[PDB]
Amino acid sequence: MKRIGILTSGGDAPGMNAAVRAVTRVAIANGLEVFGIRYGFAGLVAGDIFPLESEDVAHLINVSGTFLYSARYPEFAEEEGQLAGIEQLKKHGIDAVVVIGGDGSYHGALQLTRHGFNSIGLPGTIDNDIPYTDATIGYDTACMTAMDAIDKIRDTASSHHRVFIVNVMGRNCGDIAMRVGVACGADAIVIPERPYDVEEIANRLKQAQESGKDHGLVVVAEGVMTADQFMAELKKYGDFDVRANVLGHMQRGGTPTVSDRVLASKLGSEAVHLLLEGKGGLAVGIENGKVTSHDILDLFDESHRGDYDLLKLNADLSR
Amino acid sequence: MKRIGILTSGGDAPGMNAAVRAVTRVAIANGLEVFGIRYGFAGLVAGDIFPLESEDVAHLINVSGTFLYSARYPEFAEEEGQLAGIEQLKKHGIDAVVVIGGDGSYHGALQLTRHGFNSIGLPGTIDNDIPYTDATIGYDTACMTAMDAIDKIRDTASSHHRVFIVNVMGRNCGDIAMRVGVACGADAIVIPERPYDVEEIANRLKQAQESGKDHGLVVVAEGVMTADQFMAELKKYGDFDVRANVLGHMQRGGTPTVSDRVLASKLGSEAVHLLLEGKGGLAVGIENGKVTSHDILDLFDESHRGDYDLLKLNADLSR
Amino acid sequence: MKRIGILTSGGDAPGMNAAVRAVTRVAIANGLEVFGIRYGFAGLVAGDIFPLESEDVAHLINVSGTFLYSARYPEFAEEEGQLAGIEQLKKHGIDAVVVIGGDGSYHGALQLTRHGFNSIGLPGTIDNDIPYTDATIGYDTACMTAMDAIDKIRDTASSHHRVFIVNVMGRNCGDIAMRVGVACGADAIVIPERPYDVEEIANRLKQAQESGKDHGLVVVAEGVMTADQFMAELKKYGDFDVRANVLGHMQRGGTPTVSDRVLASKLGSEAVHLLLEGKGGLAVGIENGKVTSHDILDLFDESHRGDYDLLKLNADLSR
Amino acid sequence: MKRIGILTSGGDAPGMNAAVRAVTRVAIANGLEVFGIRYGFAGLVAGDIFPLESEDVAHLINVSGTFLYSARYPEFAEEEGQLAGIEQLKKHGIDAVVVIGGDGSYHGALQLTRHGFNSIGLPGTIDNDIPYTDATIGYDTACMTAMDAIDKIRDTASSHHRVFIVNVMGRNCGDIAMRVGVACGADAIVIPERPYDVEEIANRLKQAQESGKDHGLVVVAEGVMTADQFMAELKKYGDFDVRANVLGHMQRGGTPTVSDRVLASKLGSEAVHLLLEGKGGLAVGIENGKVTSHDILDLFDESHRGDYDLLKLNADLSR
Repeated sequence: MKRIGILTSGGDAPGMNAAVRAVTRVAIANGLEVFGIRYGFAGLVAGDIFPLESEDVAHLINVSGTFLYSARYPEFAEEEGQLAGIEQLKKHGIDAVVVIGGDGSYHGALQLTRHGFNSIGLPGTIDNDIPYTDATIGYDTACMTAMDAIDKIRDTASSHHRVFIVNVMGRNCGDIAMRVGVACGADAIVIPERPYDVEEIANRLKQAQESGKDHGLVVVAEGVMTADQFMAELKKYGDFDVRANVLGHMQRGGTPTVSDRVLASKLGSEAVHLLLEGKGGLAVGIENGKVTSHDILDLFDESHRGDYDLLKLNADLSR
Repeated sequence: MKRIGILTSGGDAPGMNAAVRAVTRVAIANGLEVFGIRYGFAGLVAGDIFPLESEDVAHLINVSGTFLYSARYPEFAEEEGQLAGIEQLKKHGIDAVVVIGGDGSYHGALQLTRHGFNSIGLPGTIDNDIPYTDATIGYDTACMTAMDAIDKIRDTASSHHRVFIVNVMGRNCGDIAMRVGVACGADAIVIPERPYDVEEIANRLKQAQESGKDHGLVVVAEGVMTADQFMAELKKYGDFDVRANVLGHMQRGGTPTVSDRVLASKLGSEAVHLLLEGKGGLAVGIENGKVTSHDILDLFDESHRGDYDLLKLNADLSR
Repeated sequence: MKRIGILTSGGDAPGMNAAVRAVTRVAIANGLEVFGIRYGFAGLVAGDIFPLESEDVAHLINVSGTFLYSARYPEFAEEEGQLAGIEQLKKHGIDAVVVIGGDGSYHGALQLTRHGFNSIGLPGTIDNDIPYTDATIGYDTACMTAMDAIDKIRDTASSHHRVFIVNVMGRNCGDIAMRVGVACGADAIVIPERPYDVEEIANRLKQAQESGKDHGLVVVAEGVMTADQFMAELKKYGDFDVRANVLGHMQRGGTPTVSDRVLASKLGSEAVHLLLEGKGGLAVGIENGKVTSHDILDLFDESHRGDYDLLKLNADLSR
Repeated sequence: MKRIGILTSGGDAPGMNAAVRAVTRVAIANGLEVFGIRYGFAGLVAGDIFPLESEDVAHLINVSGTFLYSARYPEFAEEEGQLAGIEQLKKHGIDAVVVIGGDGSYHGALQLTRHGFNSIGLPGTIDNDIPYTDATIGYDTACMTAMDAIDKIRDTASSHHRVFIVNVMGRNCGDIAMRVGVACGADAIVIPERPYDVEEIANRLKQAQESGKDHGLVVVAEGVMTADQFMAELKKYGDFDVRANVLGHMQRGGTPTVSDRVLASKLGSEAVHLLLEGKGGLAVGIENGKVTSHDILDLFDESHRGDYDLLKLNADLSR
């Protein structure tokens, strides 16, 4: 193995750039040549591939987004795109690929591996929705973005004795909602993985109101329903002074946190090392607070488990 | 004059607390006793009035919201509420009132003044929509809140070559939209005070796309239409890769900026000084970069003028 | 057990308030009465003890510092202070105490336990210098504070092709320095736990300069030497364009991060639960990414192990 | 006039990039060709001059520092460097120059103008120390950087009933200190332009202590003395629980605020317009809240006047 490729795929996340940096620099420290692949698997098929020198990854560690760009490509799942991407890989002498993205992009890493181009999946997504990892790159930053936004909501809610219903991101995963909900002392948190009871939430808010609390907050994972939809259901059970906000795509951006930058650096390094020892078809992540890797095949049979105990904890904390 | 009251009215804004602090401390430095009035004119009528000692305004300068609370009161405009509030004022020996709020609350300051309780209006609102002032307390902070959020939107937009349509607050005023739009290099800014042309905006975005720009941004004042509504109109004129976000009530909260804290302190001090020299029925603000005051009556005949030249400037800057 | 006390001891840290909140609310949810103890063990001896109602811990989760205050007390280690504190405990009917602080305060938790007042140590310190825990409350926030500050240093360094030597906090622990160093792409990191070589660092900086890098950064744990002292040594080995900054006590403050707020909430809850099951003399923390507890006695025989592999990682990343 | 040059000179400041952007885009909108000049007057003499296309100023508005770099050049004041820079200007067909920097760099703009290359000075410095302007680009951001840092200091000070002495930047100007001091409720502010009295400050702190205040803060402009030096003098007049911090070069960096980005955009545009109407030897800035320009010669006879009334205001606010 002499040359490696890097691509970012799926929805961008803060810290992707730190991962590209880490892969590039650890690879160059081990005698490898590095190539950037733009627009994910889309540019792979198009042949948007270029040499990445060590100097080319300067001033990136603190930068959000992906400087390589990301773009969706359905035909890469099919043999048409596979072969076209592979021909492009061969054209540039690339032997192996690091794929930075969500578990969706891991499919492409596996297909590449099966065609003789060993590949590693690296978790870059805000959602933390990948099996066998407790963290994905971008997740901590999204949580901070949402927390800071909801802190501001709590300021205005408190001045006015208002209840807010707030959508956070997550896709079909409730991890952002639970973590941000606890961090922002939400009265209730509503997620796809665990049952919720609108009437019970209404009762919580009523009791809090009676106890003199000057604000209310329900954090609703976007995967359940919109804030507007939840607010409408809530209003059936009581007369509340309530507003609904949807935080939106700000959760995908911003300079990556200390945790995201370090996580991206650890995982990028691990990916290169796995490749150096002749491994492929692996996804790297965090288990039991340490860096681990698994066959991508094994992830496709499993589901992400979030920290659902946070709901029980917040049940005590919300008064 | 021996005793003064303070109330916050209308939608809260970052820096209201710094204003209460400034009024309280400058009044106490001049031998006056100070009383807090909770829930704006609502608590005035209810008699929610208490002594504010100098120690009671510690640890407030950096705190968002209003610790006195704000709450709407229609009946205070009428003679029913006026007399009830006045009786409450007399009950606590209060001679004068500082009213911190939007130009809507200035009505109450004037009515109070007409009844022998000299009052000063102090501009506390994020919207910057008050005649004869170039700044209101909360405006700079809202602009920062919106800028930081839209910076994050620009990060994710750029990774994906996406156009974003983004609503910012302002009520019926375009000041936030223009200032934030320029600060975030929006392709176009859409405000209530000046005509806009969806087809022309579409042409801007098309040209930018052709020139290789990797993101688009239209900042739409909430006073024009929703981001969803603008996006729908835009899609008529071209096929864009576009999303729509509404920033929401986060713009009302957050720790006040250096400018908001200093502005609140200057204006609070000015209010007390005006009262000391036996003035009433005045609103304080900023003109030609300095602190000024005007008869509240004069504001009711005028309209806020924003810096519309920013649209012409941004016309050159957006490529 | 019917009544519990809470105190914060040692240097304050962001998230202490979230811990008091979590202890108070989880205790009240389990039928316990809660009492605040001000000024750590100092106020314990003075008898500065008061009832903490559930409403009294509202609007605290996002607040830095400790609202109970912290203050040093040498005589509490001695039997004089112990007995005096115990008499005060008995005076208020308190059966058990949660001690939020550094491993130094754990001594007091143990002494209390030995006198029939079961106590739990909870790690509140920015330094992450406690045995058997991978995280202390305040650590993530300090890391963010330092990262954000050093990002700004990197901006100005880059405009001017300057090298910066920067002290971060940590006491005698290098954890902040390593984590922040990696997050800010330092050319070198200098810590008390592992050898460093000024000449080698000078060589790194020289090579980087030759390669066209427009900034330099050495992160020096305060536990090694001052930035001024390091800069002086560095200047012996080369002629550098260099400045030295000491970040200072800002690292101790600021609103706690999402991780610190959740960590404080988990650990506060765990402390209450341990007490409910009749345990005492335990310190709670994080091992293998999960909440654990250990006999305080066992910590006194051990040393904190930091993630020193970060130095090897950063060796590759720094070019 | 067909071609214009842009350079940044002196200490960098957040918003310089927004100014380069604004100059470049407004110039291109008016049919001019634009050239970047690197390393200030140093690269001008070296001939580090290149074409700046409109696309080349994308993704700069939010970026700190100067992407063109800044670097000191003594010989440009002399006729040796002047002629060499001029020959370089002629080599690239450049007719006029926008100089972004401190009033020190304005000397170079004037010399250029005298040699037939009309030039405009644009205020880029954090210090706000330029005659005939109430604001310089970078000033608001530095104030925010210092405010946010000192807020954190106030958190830790309050937990411990500590007094902090804190140096902020400013060079020989007290503007940052006064503005930040008021914004952070300093007990006292110490600046070069107005007398201070250490004994009186000590008395303030003593009285505050007696009144139950849980923190102290003295903001000392770096132009007076170091925080260490002030603390030493203070300790003569009383026994205080005191620490000293120097904020340092973080004040020079960070993403520019909404005000700095808009200010840079207005002033950059104004510079281009002045050049278009055949003007030269002018410095642009803010007076009476509006954009103005003056002969550079006139600035050399005047001194910056800061808002010293803030000291009298803070005298009332500090209790």
